[PDB]
Amino acid sequence: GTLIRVTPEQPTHAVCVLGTLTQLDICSSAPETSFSINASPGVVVDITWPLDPGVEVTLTMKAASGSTGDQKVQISYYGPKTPPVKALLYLTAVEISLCADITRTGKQRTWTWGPCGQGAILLVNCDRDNLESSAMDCEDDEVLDSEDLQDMSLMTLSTKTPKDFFTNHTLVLHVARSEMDKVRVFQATCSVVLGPKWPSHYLMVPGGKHNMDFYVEALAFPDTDFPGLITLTISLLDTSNLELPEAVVFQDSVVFRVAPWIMTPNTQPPQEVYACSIFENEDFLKSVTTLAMKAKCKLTICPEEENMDDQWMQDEMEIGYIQAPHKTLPVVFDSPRNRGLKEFPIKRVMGPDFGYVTRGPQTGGISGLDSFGNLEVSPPVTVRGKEYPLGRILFGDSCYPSNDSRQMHQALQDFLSAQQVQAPVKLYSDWLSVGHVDEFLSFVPAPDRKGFRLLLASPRSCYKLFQEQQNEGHGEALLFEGIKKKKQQKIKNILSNKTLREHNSFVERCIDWNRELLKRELGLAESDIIDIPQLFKLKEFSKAEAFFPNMVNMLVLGKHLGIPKPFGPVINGRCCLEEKVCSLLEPLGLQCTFINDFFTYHIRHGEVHCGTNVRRKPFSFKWWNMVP
Amino acid sequence: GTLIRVTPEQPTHAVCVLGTLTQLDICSSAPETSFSINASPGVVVDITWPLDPGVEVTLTMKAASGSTGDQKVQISYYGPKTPPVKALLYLTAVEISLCADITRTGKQRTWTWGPCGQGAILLVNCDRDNLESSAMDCEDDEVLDSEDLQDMSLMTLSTKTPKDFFTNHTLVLHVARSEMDKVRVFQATCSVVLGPKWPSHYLMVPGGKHNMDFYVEALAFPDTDFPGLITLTISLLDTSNLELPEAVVFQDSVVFRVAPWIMTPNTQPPQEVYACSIFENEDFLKSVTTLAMKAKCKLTICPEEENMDDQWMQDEMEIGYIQAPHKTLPVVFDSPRNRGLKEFPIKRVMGPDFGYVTRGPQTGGISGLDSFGNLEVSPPVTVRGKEYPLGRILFGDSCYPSNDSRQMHQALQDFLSAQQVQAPVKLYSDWLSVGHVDEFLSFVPAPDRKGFRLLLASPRSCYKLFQEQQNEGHGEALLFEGIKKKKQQKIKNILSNKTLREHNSFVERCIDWNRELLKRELGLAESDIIDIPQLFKLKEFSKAEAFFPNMVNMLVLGKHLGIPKPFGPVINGRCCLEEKVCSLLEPLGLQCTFINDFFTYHIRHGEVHCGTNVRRKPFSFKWWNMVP
Ligand SMILES: *CC(=N)NCCC[C@H](NC(=O)c1ccccc1C(=O)O)C(N)=O
Ligand SMILES: *CC(=N)NCCC[C@H](NC(=O)c1ccccc1C(=O)O)C(N)=O
Ligand SMILES: [Ca+2]
Ligand SMILES: [Ca+2]
Ligand SMILES: [Ca+2]
Ligand SMILES: [Ca+2]
Ligand SMILES: [Ca+2]
Ligand SMILES: [Ca+2]
Ligand SMILES: [Ca+2]
Ligand SMILES: [Ca+2]
Ligand SMILES: [Ca+2]
Ligand SMILES: [Ca+2]
Repeated sequence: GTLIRVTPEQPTHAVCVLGTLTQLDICSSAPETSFSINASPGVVVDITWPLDPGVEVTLTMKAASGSTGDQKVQISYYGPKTPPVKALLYLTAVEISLCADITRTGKQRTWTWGPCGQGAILLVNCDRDNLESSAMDCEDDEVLDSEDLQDMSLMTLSTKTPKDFFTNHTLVLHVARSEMDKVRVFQATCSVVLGPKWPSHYLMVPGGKHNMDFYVEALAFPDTDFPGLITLTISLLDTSNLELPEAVVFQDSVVFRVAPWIMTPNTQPPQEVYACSIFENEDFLKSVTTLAMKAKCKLTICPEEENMDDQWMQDEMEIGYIQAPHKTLPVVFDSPRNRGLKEFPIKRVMGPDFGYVTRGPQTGGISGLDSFGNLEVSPPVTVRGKEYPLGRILFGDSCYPSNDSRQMHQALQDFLSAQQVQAPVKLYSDWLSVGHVDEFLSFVPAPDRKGFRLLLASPRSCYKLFQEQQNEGHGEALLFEGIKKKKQQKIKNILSNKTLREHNSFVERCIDWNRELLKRELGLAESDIIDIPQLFKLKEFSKAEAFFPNMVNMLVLGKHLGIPKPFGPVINGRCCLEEKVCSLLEPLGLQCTFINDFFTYHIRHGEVHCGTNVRRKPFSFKWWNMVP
Repeated sequence: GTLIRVTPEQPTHAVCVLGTLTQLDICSSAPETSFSINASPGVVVDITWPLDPGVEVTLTMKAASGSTGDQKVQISYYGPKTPPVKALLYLTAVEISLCADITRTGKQRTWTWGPCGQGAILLVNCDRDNLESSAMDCEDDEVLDSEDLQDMSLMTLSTKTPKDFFTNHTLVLHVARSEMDKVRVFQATCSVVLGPKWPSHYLMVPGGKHNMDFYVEALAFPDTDFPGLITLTISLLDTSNLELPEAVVFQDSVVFRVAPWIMTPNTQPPQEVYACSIFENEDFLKSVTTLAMKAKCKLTICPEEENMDDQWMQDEMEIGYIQAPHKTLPVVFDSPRNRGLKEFPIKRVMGPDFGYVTRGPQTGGISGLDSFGNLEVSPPVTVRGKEYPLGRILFGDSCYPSNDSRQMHQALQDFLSAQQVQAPVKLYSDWLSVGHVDEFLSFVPAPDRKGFRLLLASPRSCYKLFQEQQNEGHGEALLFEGIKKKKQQKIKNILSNKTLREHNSFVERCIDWNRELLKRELGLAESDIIDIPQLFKLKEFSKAEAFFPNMVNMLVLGKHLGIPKPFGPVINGRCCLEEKVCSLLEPLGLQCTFINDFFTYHIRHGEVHCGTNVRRKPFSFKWWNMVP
């Protein structure tokens, strides 16, 4: 909006940017009734008229000016006995449009969510396209590679003005000091114009028709102190007066939203599997390699030289992605646990079209619940009307905070919440010794229902299984048959052990709490849930450990499952625990491969899921079309 | 929600909290068809029934139990040729309700805005009821005075259980580690139970009927890293097993929202006026004292001994308020400018039922735009449908950030935005030497329209005024008549000064920018706006100063106005600038008192508004009934 004050004493000169509201104040400086307006064909004047303040006179140009003051407006002040007196207004029309991908196709003043919403997307340039280097591309203020531009968002300044227009006018591009530390802008028309150091920059633009392309990168993900919006503004400045300060004639903006980090649940097709080569574990890696081949996945193994004897590939990282209309890339969330695998995410997971992010204190102040076996996501779900088309992040906690209770670090929690798009749900995992949600739950694909099943570890199911076997006459059947370096236990002695039953009743109560929590927060019914037979035992600090290899802690590669080999009671030639799991999962079209991880992973308090990790296909559903 | 697993082998014992959903799993542990349910009169069982997993059996008690397991449920498993087998369930019903003022009358699981919304209000205990002390009441972990409890929110735990119920159960009250630094909870049943040090506390509660009152205080206002919500939770713990860990049976919560700091516009009735006694300024203080008496306001004067020669009472502080259903108190926002008045807000503005808050760096890194003459609020307005019933905060900025541009510190900006309820609007004030929005705008009450008028300083109006006087033959009339220690200037020489006209055209352009900005963001029309004749001059760095005493910079005490005496051209016995202002404002029923502030305030680049401050009545509209 602009109000031009015309005067019969002196002629007025003004600039009009196309698509803006221009109005005239005719009365204030009028002499002493009545007035009439006559304008050149290029000016459309909407409103033989009385001199009354309330009469709105609005002007709109249709095209940009060829020369300065080429459009005219003439206001004639007259009266009953007064010859007309003329006030002149010389107009110069110009086009000044700051353009971006606001429709989100790859080509209001606010950013709005949803399929009918508007607002451009910005990716955090957190990968490393630069060949042979250490830092992320966004850590410096240069565009080192042409491929790097593919990660950036295009913004174009289009101008149509007279040839001499920028003799007396100047354009300045700017971003608030609040947001300058989170964005960098390069001029292509690459050299930096806006960034952490510079909040504003004078643009060198020639008169006539011109197009100036910019490439923009984000430097920070959404977080506690960053909602995730970045506004870039162009200002047209009148610099006609050599002694007076510059005056702003017109401002226009584009609002960018920084793309969130997004996780992928087990129901998303796998693309790449990760694992470690360690102590005598060659046969474990054979089984995983075969499983990866069956699921047609790329396979990456971290060797002992880089491992520092850290076998827990699940725990150091989580592989997610970031997504814009023009570019989608995987992004590794590096856990602050910083064990032997500390460098793996940095050295050769991060790279060309593979982003990096980390959170929390790096030198200490961490717990086991910061290991990313404690970080998972559900498949897409709808909870009492509200859609979660990218699912819901799940992470483990205590039921309330005490001196002995553990939590995932608040910096990690806050980051996950600030991504917004997978609204995190706190589960109860602190009753476990290790304390990870993957120790009692998993998700698998399914051909019916909601496209999945929630698997939960279940003492109830195992007691039921073992009692059925004893009822059928297999009381002597031995748990841990096949393991020569351990004392076997008969089904009858397992069932008669009152303390083991007490322990498992408490664990059942802990899992049941999570069951109902998941049913409420994911909108699940019992028909979505399958119980996996699993016994537990309480050890140090009354914390739960797996009695036999924790079968729910499995590697899910599409319909191919890598399940820990339980070494259960062999009845009719086969482990009754394997047969039970097969009977539950084979009807869903899942293929169960039981992997021997006993002396390699199990005895060190983890299983197949703990020893591996997976990169999965990003969702086809675009995050910005959600309404969180 | 809770799912109790019944069994014919062993009887089940369980607790049921009234108002919770309890269901039975009858099939999982059923022997081998059909089943029937019979329960005691206290148990209402909703659902001669087949053993099919999908059959929902839900139980609800009507009243709390007198003794442990006093309610019974009997599930009879039978078949075509099978005598019935019984599974027993012993139920204990208890009431556990955590109550607060969720309806906001002073007496879902989320906090919702609006008159049909729910959620309790928490005040930040930032005043000082403790007689003879320095710190705010919330800085320690004790309730020192009985009056202090009036600022706190009441929360009551009501329980109805068997007499021996807490032999095997325990209640724990807790708040997340995330929020514990922002709240403190005292047990009245005063001693602290939750706070910055303690996130949880075991409650000592006797069996039977009991009521436990708590008093809660907030320790922080809403801010960048604090949305303003605090959740307090009660957990019922099963401690029946001396070797097993405690197990959670039931959790319930109350969500508090911390009350925002709220400003009061000039259209709110004044209650107390502030000023300084300094160099020869006794006559200035007489005029203000008389004005305060006319508006029936309390008067507070900071003496020279405390001033340290700092006369700018407007700049060091802003007097707002905080509001809850049970308590409303004024709260002083202390500016970080920390000039001679540094201590005034701390020493005897803060006190009994007078809160304190401050923001920004205290030892340096500040600008003139952090002075609270640059912090104002509009009256209530509705902008294209959206109501702002508490108005909109206004503060001055530049049009874009450059090396020479100034801004209010981001910490102050962020705080104001985080209060949410008066959605701040950035204006353009940096063109002024001092740089304050009060230098070019004010608001006054009005009996018609929206209940107010926006006053804007206007060179246009003054040139028009002076030209009319010259046309009527008063060209010799002297600006600064009555001032013996300054050179007078004739109306004809003022009008013929081309450089003065150039300067004022630029200033007019700066004010016009704000005019349209205010029209858009406050929904104003021209009929809401009155121009006040005012000339300006550019000095150091081409920054604007008032040519004669800045009349818009006035003290607004209801219908009584304290306007700077312009000492304009005397025509027909009276200053033509005074007569013009009177002609504009007297029709609104405003009383104009022109105060001589020339050699006291004006020559030091400020006026009557700058030298004073006002505490005003809080809005009757309750902030929580807004939908921001
Ligand atoms: C399911 C899952 N993510 N598990 C990870 C938990 C296992 C590791 N284990 C160890 O650190 C450990 C335990 C005993 C002996 C050796 C080792 C080891 O050095 O790997 C954990 N607790 O984090
Ligand atoms: C309208 C308003 N809030 N004005 C405050 C601006 C005036 C003060 N003035 C001074 O600091 C000053 C200027 C010249 C000579 C002495 C003094 C003084 O020490 O008070 C400001 N610029 O903050
Ligand atoms: Ca770069
Ligand atoms: Ca890149
Ligand atoms: Ca790490
Ligand atoms: Ca790339
Ligand atoms: Ca994980
Ligand atoms: Ca206290
Ligand atoms: Ca108090
Ligand atoms: Ca201060
Ligand atoms: Ca009080
Ligand atoms: Ca103020």
